[PDB]
Amino acid sequence: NPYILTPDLNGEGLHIGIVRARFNEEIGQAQLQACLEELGKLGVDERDVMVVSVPGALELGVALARMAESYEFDALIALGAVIRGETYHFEVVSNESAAAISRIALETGIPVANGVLTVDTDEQAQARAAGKGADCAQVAVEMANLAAALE
Amino acid sequence: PYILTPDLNGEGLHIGIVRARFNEEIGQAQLQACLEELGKLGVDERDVMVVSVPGALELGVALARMAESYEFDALIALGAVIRGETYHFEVVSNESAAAISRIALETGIPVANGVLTVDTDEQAQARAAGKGADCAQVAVEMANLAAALE
Amino acid sequence: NPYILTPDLNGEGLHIGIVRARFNEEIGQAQLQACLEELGKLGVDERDVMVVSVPGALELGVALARMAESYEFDALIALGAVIRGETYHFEVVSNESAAAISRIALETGIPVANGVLTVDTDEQAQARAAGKGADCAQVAVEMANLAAALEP
Amino acid sequence: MNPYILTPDLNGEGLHIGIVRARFNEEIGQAQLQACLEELGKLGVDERDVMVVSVPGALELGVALARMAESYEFDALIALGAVIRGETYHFEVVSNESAAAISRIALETGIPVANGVLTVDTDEQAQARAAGKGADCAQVAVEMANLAAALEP
Amino acid sequence: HMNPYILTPDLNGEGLHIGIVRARFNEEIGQAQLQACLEELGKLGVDERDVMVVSVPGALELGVALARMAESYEFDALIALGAVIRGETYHFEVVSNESAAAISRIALETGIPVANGVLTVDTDEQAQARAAGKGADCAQVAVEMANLAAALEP
Ligand SMILES: [Cl-]
Ligand SMILES: [Cl-]
Ligand SMILES: [Cl-]
Ligand SMILES: [Cl-]
Ligand SMILES: [Cl-]
Ligand SMILES: [Cl-]
Repeated sequence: NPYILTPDLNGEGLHIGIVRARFNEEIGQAQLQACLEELGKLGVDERDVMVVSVPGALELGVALARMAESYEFDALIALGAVIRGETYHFEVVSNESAAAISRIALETGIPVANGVLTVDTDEQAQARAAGKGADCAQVAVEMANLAAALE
Repeated sequence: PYILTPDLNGEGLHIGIVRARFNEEIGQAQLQACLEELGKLGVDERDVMVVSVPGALELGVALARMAESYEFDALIALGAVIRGETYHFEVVSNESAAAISRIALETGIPVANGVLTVDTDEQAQARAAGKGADCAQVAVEMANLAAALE
Repeated sequence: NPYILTPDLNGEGLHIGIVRARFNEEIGQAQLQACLEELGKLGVDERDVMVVSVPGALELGVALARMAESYEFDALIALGAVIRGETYHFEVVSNESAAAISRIALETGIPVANGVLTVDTDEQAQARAAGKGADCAQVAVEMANLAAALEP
Repeated sequence: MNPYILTPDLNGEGLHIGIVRARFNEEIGQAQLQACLEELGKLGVDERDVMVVSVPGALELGVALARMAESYEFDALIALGAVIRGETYHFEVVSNESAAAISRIALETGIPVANGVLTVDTDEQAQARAAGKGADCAQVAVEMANLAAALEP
Repeated sequence: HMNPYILTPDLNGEGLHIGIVRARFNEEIGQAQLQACLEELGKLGVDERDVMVVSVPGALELGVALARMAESYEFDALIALGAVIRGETYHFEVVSNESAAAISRIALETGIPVANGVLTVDTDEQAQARAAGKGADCAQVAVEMANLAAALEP
């Protein structure tokens, strides 16, 4: 019987930062609403959440990095959609955006929820946008509280 | 040629566990097999900590904070990445493994990679218990191997 | 209604650095013309923009890095085209050039627009050159302003 | 042109070599190591200057080589083992990460690390390459250890 | 319109110090590259007394050599030569990826341009067709980029 930390989905008093990659506009918009309502449903106050926008997923890294450095946020959320087109640009954007999100969380200690879809079709992104947005709100809240522990 | 001999001895070691809950049943089977093997090696139930994160992408931040505290001789990563419909499988598989590798290299804390990267739920089920036990065997040996080399 | 920062596409007073990988020259030149024209439309002064060129995408990293380190530029732009040929060289050039662009922006804090095409055919590069050049101007301007809001 | 051309130096005399062996695929690793030590001695390395360690798998090579490199007790390091494709993407994960760690350690500490980890599709391919790969890693470690010493001061 | 400052390429090797590392595996290919590379370097004005040439067994060993040479800051630019030719195993992908990543990483961290002259092809026949051209190209890249770094050092 080992000491088992229980997940804490209690947004009360957490400061959450959100960055939305706008490309595939309709997809990003659906994610954000599902994310914000779940944040409020989880206990996050509208006054403790900031939302910013970037043209595309490759620009997420520089934005999320600056917010992590401010240390004003307990956790961050990355939103957006990369939809396969005709070229190897899909694999590049998918790899680099995911790696940057991963790297920021590791070096600054600020959890970053990876809500960036990497899909083949608009239909796949539409089916996942709202659900993944809600999941990203849950991941940010739990991982922010998990970060406060272990400190 | 001096040949360091393997040392499989939990014996009072503090081992940290992070479990990605996605594909929950798989993670629980790994954790059950993992703790059982840890005790079989001599790790005290009060000296091993277990933490949970939603998915494999959240392992990096959890394992990282635990490693920096230097409270643990070795770490264990558990969870399962099962191929679905999208390139998300390759992303989660690559980044989760890269973080586990990176935390071990930079911090000196060995991290057993118990994250399955499989194509089907059936493959994860066939391997869950075996890989959980192996991560206990790797975590114990690598914690001890660090001491002979520190 | 959470505080929602709105995009700022106002180039006025911004200093932009541009690095153009010349291999597949016609594509790089089309991107540069579309990029500069869009920069001016956003309010960037022609006297505040520097343009340098390198033989290929693998040489972008070292040039962009020195420009970022000088901290003379609010944002940087990488232009060029990697077109699949006969060998794994395509995957190597595409991966490493993109990875360096990401790493420079992450570590120095200066946004770098990734305008390097990674395509299979010359026709694909031609169809995308002008749009990607102009898009890189919009990304550089917007992200330079976005960085300023978080700098203090 | 007649530029100065540094010539390879394959004179192990007095070199201290560290070895880390991934035990998974047992027969492959020892066949590599026996071939490796035999070639090291043929190159002039004394048996008293070589240390040998074992790890469960290739993914644990990185942390072990890292502790040895940080000590700066070794002129060059060698990583041995075999990754044989099975049924899952695990083959690519182990192959990529283990090689990347070997690469990163050599760059950051300046201590060359010979990459002796095979990445093959079948046991038969691993067997065909095991013996040659042990010897090749000895020639790489000795030569690259001396090349670091030249470029040193 | 927009007529910004356009720094123009400088292909004048005169007074540049170039370091070269040649991965010997596939000997004939690497040597064909080196001769084409030295011949082009001299054509650009680089003195044979300002060029150093070193050797490594393979591309996986390029990184550690190039890194030590770059740290000395005795060289205005570096060149990596060699060939990785696909065989029977995933070793081709590993060697191609890691050697290229190290070459890229050294240029970023030290500021010393490193020309990637490592071919990554499927057949010896492709390597033969490219050896001389890439050797000459790495001479032009090293010279031009050495001068471009100097223009940005101020
Ligand atoms: Cl950072
Ligand atoms: Cl807009
Ligand atoms: Cl940098
Ligand atoms: Cl290190
Ligand atoms: Cl030219
Ligand atoms: Cl370095």
